[PDB]
Amino acid sequence: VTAPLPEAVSSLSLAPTVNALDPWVYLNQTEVPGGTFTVSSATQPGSVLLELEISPELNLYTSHLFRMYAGWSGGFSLKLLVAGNAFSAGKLIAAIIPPNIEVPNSAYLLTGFPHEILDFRTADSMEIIAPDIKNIDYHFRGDKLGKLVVMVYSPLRSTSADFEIEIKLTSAPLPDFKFTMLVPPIQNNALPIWSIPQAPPYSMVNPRSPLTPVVELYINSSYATCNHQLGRYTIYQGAIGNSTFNPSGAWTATCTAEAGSVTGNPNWRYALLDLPDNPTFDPTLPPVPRGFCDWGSGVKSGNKQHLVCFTGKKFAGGFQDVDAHMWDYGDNETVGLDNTYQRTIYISDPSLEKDAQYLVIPMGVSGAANDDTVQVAPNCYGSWDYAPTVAPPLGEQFVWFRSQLPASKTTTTSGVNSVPVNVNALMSPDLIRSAYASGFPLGKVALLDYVLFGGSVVRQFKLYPEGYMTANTTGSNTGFIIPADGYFRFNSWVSPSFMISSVVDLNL
Amino acid sequence: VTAPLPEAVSSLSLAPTVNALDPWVYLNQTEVPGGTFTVSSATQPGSVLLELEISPELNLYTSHLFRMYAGWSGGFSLKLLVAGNAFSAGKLIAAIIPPNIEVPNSAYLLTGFPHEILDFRTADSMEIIAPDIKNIDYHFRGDKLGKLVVMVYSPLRSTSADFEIEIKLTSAPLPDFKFTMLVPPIQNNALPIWSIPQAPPYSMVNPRSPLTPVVELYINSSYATCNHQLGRYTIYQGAIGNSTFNPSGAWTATCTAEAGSVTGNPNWRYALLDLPDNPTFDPTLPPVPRGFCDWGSGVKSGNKQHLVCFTGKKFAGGFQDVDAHMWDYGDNETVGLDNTYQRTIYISDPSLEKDAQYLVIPMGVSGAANDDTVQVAPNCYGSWDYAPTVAPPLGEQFVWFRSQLPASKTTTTSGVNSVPVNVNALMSPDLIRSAYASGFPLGKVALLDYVLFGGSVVRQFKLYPEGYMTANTTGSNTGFIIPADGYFRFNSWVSPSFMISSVVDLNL
Amino acid sequence: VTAPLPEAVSSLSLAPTVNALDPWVYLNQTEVPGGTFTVSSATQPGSVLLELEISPELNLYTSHLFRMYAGWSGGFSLKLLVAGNAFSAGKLIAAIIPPNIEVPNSAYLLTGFPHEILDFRTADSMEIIAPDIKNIDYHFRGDKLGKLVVMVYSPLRSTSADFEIEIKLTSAPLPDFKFTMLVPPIQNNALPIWSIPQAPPYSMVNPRSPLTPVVELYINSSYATCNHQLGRYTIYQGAIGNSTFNPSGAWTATCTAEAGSVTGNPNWRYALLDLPDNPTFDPTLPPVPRGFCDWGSGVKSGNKQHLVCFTGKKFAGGFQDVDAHMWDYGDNETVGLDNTYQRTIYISDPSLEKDAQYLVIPMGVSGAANDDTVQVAPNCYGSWDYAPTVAPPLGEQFVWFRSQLPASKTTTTSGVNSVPVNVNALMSPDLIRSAYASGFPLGKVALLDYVLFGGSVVRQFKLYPEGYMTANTTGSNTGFIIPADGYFRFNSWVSPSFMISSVVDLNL
Amino acid sequence: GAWTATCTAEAGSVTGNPNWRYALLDLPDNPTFDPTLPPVPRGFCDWGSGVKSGNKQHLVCFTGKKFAGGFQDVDAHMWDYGDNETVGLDNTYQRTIYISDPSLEKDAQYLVIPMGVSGAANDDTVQVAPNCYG
Amino acid sequence: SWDYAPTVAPPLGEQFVWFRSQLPASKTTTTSGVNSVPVNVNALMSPDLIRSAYASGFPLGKVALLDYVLFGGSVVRQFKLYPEGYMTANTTGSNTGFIIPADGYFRFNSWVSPSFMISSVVDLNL
Repeated sequence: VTAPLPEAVSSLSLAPTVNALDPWVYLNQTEVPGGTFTVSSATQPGSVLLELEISPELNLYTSHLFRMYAGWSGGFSLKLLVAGNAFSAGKLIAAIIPPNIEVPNSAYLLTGFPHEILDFRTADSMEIIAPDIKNIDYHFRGDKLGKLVVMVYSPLRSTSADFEIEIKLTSAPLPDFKFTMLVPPIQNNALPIWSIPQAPPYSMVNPRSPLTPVVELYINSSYATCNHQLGRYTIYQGAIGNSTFNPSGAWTATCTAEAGSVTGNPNWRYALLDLPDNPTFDPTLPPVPRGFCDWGSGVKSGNKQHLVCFTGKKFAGGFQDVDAHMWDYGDNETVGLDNTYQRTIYISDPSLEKDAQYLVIPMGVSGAANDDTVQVAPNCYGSWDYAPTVAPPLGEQFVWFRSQLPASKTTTTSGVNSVPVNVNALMSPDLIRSAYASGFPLGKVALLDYVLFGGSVVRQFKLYPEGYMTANTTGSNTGFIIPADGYFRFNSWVSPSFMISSVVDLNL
Repeated sequence: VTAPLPEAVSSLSLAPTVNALDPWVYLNQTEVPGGTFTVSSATQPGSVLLELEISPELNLYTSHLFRMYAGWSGGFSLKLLVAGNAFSAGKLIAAIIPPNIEVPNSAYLLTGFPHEILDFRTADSMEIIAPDIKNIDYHFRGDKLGKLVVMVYSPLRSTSADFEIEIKLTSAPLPDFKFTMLVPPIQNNALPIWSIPQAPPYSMVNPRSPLTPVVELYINSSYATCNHQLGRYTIYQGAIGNSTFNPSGAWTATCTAEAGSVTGNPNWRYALLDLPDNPTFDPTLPPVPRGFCDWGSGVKSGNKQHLVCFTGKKFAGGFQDVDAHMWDYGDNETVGLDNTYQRTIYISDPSLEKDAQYLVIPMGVSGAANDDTVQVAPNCYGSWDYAPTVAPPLGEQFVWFRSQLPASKTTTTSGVNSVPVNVNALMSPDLIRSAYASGFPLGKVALLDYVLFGGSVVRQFKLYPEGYMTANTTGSNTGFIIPADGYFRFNSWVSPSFMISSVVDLNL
Repeated sequence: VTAPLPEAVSSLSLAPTVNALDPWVYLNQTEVPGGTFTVSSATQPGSVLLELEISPELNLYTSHLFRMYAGWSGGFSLKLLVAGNAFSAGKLIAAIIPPNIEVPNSAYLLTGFPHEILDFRTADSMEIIAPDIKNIDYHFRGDKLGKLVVMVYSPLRSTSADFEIEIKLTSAPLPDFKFTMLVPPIQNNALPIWSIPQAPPYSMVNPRSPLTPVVELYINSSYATCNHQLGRYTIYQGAIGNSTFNPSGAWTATCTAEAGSVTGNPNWRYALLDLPDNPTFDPTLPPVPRGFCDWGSGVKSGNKQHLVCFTGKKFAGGFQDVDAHMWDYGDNETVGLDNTYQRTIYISDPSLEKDAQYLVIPMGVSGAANDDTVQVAPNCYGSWDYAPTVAPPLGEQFVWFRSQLPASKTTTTSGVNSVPVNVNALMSPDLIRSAYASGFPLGKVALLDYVLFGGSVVRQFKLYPEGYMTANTTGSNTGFIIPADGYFRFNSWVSPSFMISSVVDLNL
Repeated sequence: GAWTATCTAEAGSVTGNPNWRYALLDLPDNPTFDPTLPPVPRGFCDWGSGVKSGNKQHLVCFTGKKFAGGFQDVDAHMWDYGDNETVGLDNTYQRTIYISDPSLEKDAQYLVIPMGVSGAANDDTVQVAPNCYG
Repeated sequence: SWDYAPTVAPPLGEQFVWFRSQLPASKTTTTSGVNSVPVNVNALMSPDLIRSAYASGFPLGKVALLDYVLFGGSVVRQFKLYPEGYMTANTTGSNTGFIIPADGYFRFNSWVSPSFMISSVVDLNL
């Protein structure tokens, strides 16, 4: 047992009611909800592996109990479960950072705090006292709290074949831990256990193609980034970018004429998408109708690939002569309009008269368009809140929701022709629903089991709070097949640096 | 003494661990989940108003604790809160029913049980001790339990004021209540408090029209019934009928045309809808693709109204010449094929040659069809489990998610012309998705607050577990309007016969 | 026990000085400032009727003491006085919300908090102990405090008597209440009791007509809204819009004429109003001189009605040939210039040569203009902070300070001829000047008694902090008359939704 | 590093001065031209040229046109903020400026390096920066 | 609605073991016949061995691990018998048409979970 910083029992003379815990909760060491992380030979020294707020969320039982209490006090006893080996050597630093103190980014500064050196040879079953640092009698909710920071002090080197050390924190509240002021169990602390509803992926809507069911989970080695503005959801503020919770209802939009015809291609006539949610033309608001298509065609393209939509003239209570026209974003001559997620679009049709309002229902792509072209969304500019570009941690690849858009063949001069194309989305809104219904632990990542074939095959994915799933993969593959008939099972909360033990073999 | 049956304190000698409670849980009283019901002169004599099992679910705090524990023992102290005035001439009897004893339907017989009788005019809570009647040391989950039964001892005869009397129950565990065998806090029982994610109704998909957003909550006195196969979601057995959790992804279907036509005219070529999920054509399985359109046309109505869909020849990799055509169910003469939710349809075009697949995207309703025709779905007759026809309780009306279908006007003779029409959905899957994560208490109905204009106007609905919401109405209306920009708030769990205090006046 | 949450007595070990109270302050009970609200069947379900922070402001005596002291500690004992009769079928719940806990909108959730439930029919005060929930030794000013929240546990369902139920709170400090650190008795918090100087309304200046005395308090059902820039004074941010505390001194303005006229006729020479307080012409700053006239003329109304002002050539040291001329805002055709509160005006005379300053003294209204036209002020569109358009709560009507403008008749052709008209002011600065010295409690509305004929007739108004007074009215009237020779008396602080008992019958 | 800026040329000139061709400064940090963001490039010249003094004083900048991979025909030209007359945007720190030369053609990109004052400007008039609005 | 035998499949990684019999053909030389063709018939499970299992019964819920002894000891094949009435074996390869002699006899080894992996894996590739 080592205590870097002494525990001060906080009397609790000012507490209205001192609510004692079940005495058996003190005697049972329970895995920390989120205190699971992996050290590998590729882990850079001085990298933070675990940031834990010293709070009732360090223990499963206390995390569940905290939803009924307005206050708390007392520290925790932490036990290291280090699945080490006989061949690896390395150091870990576990520092106690008092509240209102910023966490440093280097081990040199981190050794200034009260800390303990953890050597993988003898770190197993070592007890860490997590003190409750406060100048007040008991904590309320939302107060600043001390941190537990675990950093790589010496990189994990092995005298033999490389092994990844898996470390799990196990906790038990110290006997001085107490709760105060019973309140209804609807408090804001995230549930220690997240119960994902039993629902297969193929029953979820594809945000970037609502009309087409998702028939596959897709992994590509070449999709190192995602810049989509559709199918972007977060635990904190829900739908972000241009995403919506009803992709099908927000798929159709309308545009108005401009009296312009594109410099170079007379048949291409511009259009200005109307913004019912942005009628004041606010630059800080999305310059695109909510949930509108964000498919990509390319840069300085148009003679070889476009987007295909159903276009009609609204006359009265409906639309006139809806036919598959051929459209694209912006102009084709300037950066900032071409390949830009903004208001201006052009539709290839000779008859687009003054100030008329035209229905737009994107349906596919034409010409030399490819899966890679539609994968990359058009860029976003301006001060409006758009979804940032995201990338998976090295060694992990995004898991996509893949759909099969059918082509549209025309045998006449009316309408255009489309090419079959696959469209991928980061996340369906259906999975995130219960996720932000229950919430995520601060800074933690949901580890999900994708149960397949009734349990014989189980894939493990990391669901980040930013709204994407990554999978630990080996080798390279331009496309990986994963059945969409399985379902997601919640495994545990892990740090974002955690490495999934089960690795998908891409080169199969 | 307010304890008709004394508490039998269990020694808990067989309990592996005796887990004490927070001592303040005993001292404070809490509302009983699902302990709300109403009485009036219209209450049927001999009816049981409330059957409550004596369990940790009686109290919010004990219910939250019980998820952590395998076993429990001890009784509860209950208080009856009767909201009546000096005109409420009647008597209420609350009785404790031991396990394995049938509940009689006479208060005169209930007097034989340990009971208390309270007047509706009393403004003071009536306290009743609910002992834990058991022949075992402590309870596990799924045991026979004693029941609290509340009946009308003396009927309400005062006709001057026929107002509903809301009655609440409020409970606290007895000092001998204990828990045993700390376990992970995950359970199948419904959470006492359900939290809707505050998603506005217009952000919810319309199951019967995925492409069009919900713009309205709809009240119609004339409907009074619903026989739909889309938008039918139950809390217990999930989506029922032909409903889908991804209505947009299952909206499109495919059919095969055979050499034939309706006997009336040859233009209506017979098409046979294919069943990807029912390839064996089993009668016990649905005869239509999952999530396919269930709009109604009428009886023998093919000569004056139809449905309009986007259809095209299934070429290689896509579809050929997708244009708006005219279609309906079965044929126009025989029953049940006309107005029947089954596999055979006809497409109003001569181009269907034979044995060829054709896309079907229902988007139409044309001719003399109106809201009433599309409201009544085609009938079901097969041995498959179709969604039953449901009706609201007397004095209550369905509230519908309403969407506006734009017309498909055509000047050229290539396509068909449709008529604007409104389509109603019994329930959106987005609302029920939150309910699945929480679940409903058995035999209980969620009372929901629908707040509008920042809380200035609050509409109250009852969300039945069968998958519909209802509200009290006065008078009759042909399309009462409720804005869809509010958000749903959970009020409490109420009995299915609960009469909502707030009334929607339809004569405005 | 009437103490759901026990008092935690602070040792006050950290207090530099512990200052005892008058022992008789504990023993006597006093009305809570701002602890008055009403309920009825029209109360929206889930609404919070009163949020009271547990502070020395709960009691008049302790509030007066607290101005002398830097710190305080200890709780309060509160009594609920419900003014209901035997027909009031309902339940009220008062709950203690610990600091940093959000307030739920369900009584069923409120039962989880330390609470008490009382019936509306009880004629006895319900006592609730309000503990001082704190994790610190004692409170300073500006700390998070526990809150008393009162909600409707059971809605009022008895429709026979739909009378408002006034509910009062009365408090006394608990015996452990203490003060610390004697300080000079000057504070920014509002005084619990406001004393109007009894100045009669006719002694108050009319902001929209300084030269004419207020002769009437005006009720008009048809107005129901107010968009004015004069007479707009708020308790918090002082005078808003273009209002001034010295309306007479800011009434006159100056304009510069340019070579131009309205396209219709050349007699309406354009004049550009100068901005002494906005010489940089900043859009975020007002486009009119402070306190300038905001009477309305209409839309395109220049051909039939105008405004009349005293104007003259600005000579050296004074003004040349000051005579009554005709003027209006903007021009007569475009929007927004006509009926727009902005900088450009026209003067109906040919004598304006160019680039010359001219006095402007609005005193007119001529042509077909009436009370209704002058009531509706010109609109505002700029980025400057204009006074928002306010409306009274439903069932309540504005009361206006009314003045009579005498006509300016001319027999000679030198001057213009006006029409008598009445002008209303939302609020006189004289009344609000007293309120500034005292201030309003946050989220509270001053209920004022307007006594007439030596106290025989008392009219009750609600002075909102936004700067208007309202009264309950039955029926509709086109100019109900209230004498202006009374004086205002402060009754109490009430919630903004408080329903005044005394009703002004407009159908007389 | 921020002293140099580029402007976009548009048709039209200040009334009465056909050679005072209108120019529109580029905003690399404000591509959508949000009013919350500055309507000028960071660190651009804020020298004063008088209230309405285009007739008697101006600002001097080196002006060229970016032919390809650089600017060509860079020479000292005559420029000022706003367009005279309207106080809303003249003597103001807004986006729009004018450059006093006829050869300017639209819509080309032009280099601007403010380097001096020409007509009658003294220390006092350059001391007072143009007003800022918004 | 009648209670027909549900369609069953072996858990992934192991295949069914069938009782195979050779059905002879019925040739005809006159016009009174139909001239049948040789064919093999496979059945999931013989009734009598399940009957033998009825007397003892299966522990709930476990599957029986059976040793199939060939010609006095080695080689001993190892199968799993499920209570639903089918018998499986871990396999490597495809070998559509693998043959195991029917001269052996079954010998009970132990009770195992349905998800148990048989240590003895038969190599399909001949």
